[PDB]
Amino acid sequence: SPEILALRWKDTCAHYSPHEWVAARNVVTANKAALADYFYECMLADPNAAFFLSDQLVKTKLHASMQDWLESVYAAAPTEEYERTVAFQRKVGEVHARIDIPVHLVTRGACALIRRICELLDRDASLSAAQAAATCRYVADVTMTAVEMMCHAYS
Amino acid sequence: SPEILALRWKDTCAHYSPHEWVAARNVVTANKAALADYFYECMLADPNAAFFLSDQLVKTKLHASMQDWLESVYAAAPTEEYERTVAFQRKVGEVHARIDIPVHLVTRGACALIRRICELLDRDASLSAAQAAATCRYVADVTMTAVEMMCHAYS
Ligand code: HEM
Ligand code: HEM
Ligand SMILES: [C-]#N
Ligand SMILES: [C-]#N
Repeated sequence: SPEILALRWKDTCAHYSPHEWVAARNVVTANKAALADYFYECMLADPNAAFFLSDQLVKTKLHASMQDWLESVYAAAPTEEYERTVAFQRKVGEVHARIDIPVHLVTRGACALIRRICELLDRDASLSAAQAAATCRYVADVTMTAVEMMCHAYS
Repeated sequence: SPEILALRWKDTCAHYSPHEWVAARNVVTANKAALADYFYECMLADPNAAFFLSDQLVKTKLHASMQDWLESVYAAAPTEEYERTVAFQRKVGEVHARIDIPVHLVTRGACALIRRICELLDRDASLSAAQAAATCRYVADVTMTAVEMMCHAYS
């Protein structure tokens, strides 16, 4: 049930302060196109992943949907839209399961996004050392939570 | 093939310097029992996960195997034992797939370990701010890589 899954999201985010939620959301919104670019560079360059993707599908649909996915993940806690976000993650998971996207590639995708966001946070001059470190831990937690809910469809 | 998967591990780690490999491996070896404790606290407390675990199995087998798993992951790059590590990850994945461990719980497990290791690195006074930040990015990369190879069994 989405109401149950919303608690898991809420609890995970409640480990951090709104300052981490905002620092993460700002770096993601300012770089969402560049994050989509990096995601599809990594996937299209591997033939095992490129097997499931066309250049047309990524150009006209997925590049934009990835940006929307990122905005949704980092908006959930600040806008208190937990139930709606987990419901969306659930449906995204159902799409991947239906067409047999290997789960190991989804985890690699999450890994690539966590890496690039945390690299961008390290460069963010507006944040202190402790602020950035807290934000990077939150990025890993919230991205992994999103991907966990995407992976419910595989069981 | 493990030789192919070893390249993926090598490439992922080659993004960082030996200083990140060593800082990560030291915090993990010094806290491996405490990391196992946190892992099994999180799993045994959730009834959906506790469904697949007995207190006896964790006490007498898995608590020790989790410590061994952690040591293996953070030894691979420093000891250049890439092929052996990926081969071990592959077999660990086969165990979980055989007994239908939900993949979403494995990702949650990886998330819990990444969080606690990065929290311990933040507290490590022997590291500078940039050193810790680089090490935390490596922890997320290498843990996620290990879990990716565990998840090959699910496809
Ligand atoms: C964490 C990683 C991923 C995220 C966040 C993600 C995100 C999404 C989203 C939001 C959609 C919905 C698009 C639409 O149907 O409206 C989607 C669909 C899709 N994804 Fe992913 N995805 C991920 C991993 C992957 C991987 C690894 C592959 C393949 C190698 C893949 C291939 C696809 C395909 C083929 C569709 C269906 C597009 C269409 O036919 O509608 N995705 N993904
Ligand atoms: C990233 C997460 C995980 C890691 C690193 C991990 C590690 C391992 C390792 C190294 C083994 C081999 C033990 C042995 O057979 O020699 C194992 C087996 C096993 N794991 Fe996990 N595991 C993870 C996730 C999970 C989850 C989420 C569950 C269940 C909720 C689970 C339940 C089991 C069970 C039941 C066995 C078989 C024990 C026995 O019958 O031999 N594991 N795991
Ligand atoms: C999904 N790209
Ligand atoms: C596997 N505990």
